[PDB]
Amino acid sequence: LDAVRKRPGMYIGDTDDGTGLHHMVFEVVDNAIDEALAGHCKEIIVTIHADNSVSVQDDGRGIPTGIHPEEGVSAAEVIMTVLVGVSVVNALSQKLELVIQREGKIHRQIYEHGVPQAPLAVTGETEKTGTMVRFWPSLETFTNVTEFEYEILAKRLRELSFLNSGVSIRLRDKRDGKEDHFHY
Ligand SMILES: Oc1ccc(Oc2ccccc2)cc1
Ligand SMILES: Nc1nc2ccccc2[nH]1
Repeated sequence: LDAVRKRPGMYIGDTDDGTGLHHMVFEVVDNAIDEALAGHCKEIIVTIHADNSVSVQDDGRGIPTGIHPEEGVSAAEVIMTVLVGVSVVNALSQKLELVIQREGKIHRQIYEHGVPQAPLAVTGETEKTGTMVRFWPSLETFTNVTEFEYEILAKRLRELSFLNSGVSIRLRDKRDGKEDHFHY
């Protein structure tokens, strides 16, 4: 991921005017919509947390967790660490936490600046399926505009709900309680 770290704006967009900051969310949402479309209930939830991290979750099948035969690490870690996709978001997040519910197990992993802190690990049992990512944009990269703007996210999620009919998209702001539900 060092090519991304060297020139973040070439991958995510302008890192000073808020463009790249909000594109971080959109790249994660792209992956969440993919996952939601492959499951039964087809809902994603985008949450702006009070510490200006964002989480994105889906109720799909779960990102695959088995060891990648050539890379020698979990498939999830391959997606997160091989190069626009969520690997760029990971590289530019001072922290990124993920949870995958799949085949009866809960799997968790934490990254800092794209670096895995331990291998993907089973932490418990579950009867649910789906994926969640919460990320803290790196304040070493994103300057000036560092806080998420609710309406910038809402405008894009609204567009996506028309294009991805039948996918339910909820947006929640824990800073001021504002919420929306886009479903076409
Ligand atoms: O709801 C989501 C959020 C992020 C997603 O992308 C991922 C990529 C690799 C591992 C985990 C997640 C997939 C689904
Ligand atoms: N603070 C900080 N910034 C980093 C960038 C790349 C890898 C590790 C890092 N720790």
